[PDB]
Amino acid sequence: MKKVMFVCKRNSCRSQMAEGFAKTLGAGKIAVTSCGLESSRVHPTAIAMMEEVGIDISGQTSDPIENFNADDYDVVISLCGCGVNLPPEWVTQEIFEDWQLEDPDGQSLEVFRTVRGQVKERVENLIAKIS
Repeated sequence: MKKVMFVCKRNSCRSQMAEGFAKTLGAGKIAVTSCGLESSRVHPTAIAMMEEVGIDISGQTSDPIENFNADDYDVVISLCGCGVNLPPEWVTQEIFEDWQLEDPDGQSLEVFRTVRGQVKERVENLIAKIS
């Protein structure tokens, strides 16, 4: 068992789906948390798009990187869409990755599904390495 932590720009989307897939598919293999370098609120279409696959993220909302502990998360992931490099301990992990996906907020549910499938596949490929 190792820990994974997701960063997004305002923690509204991507990162929250990454916790959604990892908490389901990595259940008992890993432990997971979602955050961002800024905070807003969870995007309500994100929950609807995880409910298409029977996964619940409604108990999550946005939380800031500044309250969290990068030193304990064995892995840290960035999902910001460029403009972000995490200069502190947020890149001194056992593994760090950056998943530069599309931005579904104000797009269409096919664009949310297009992002969701990529967030899922990066998580399934990661948890099998760090279990």
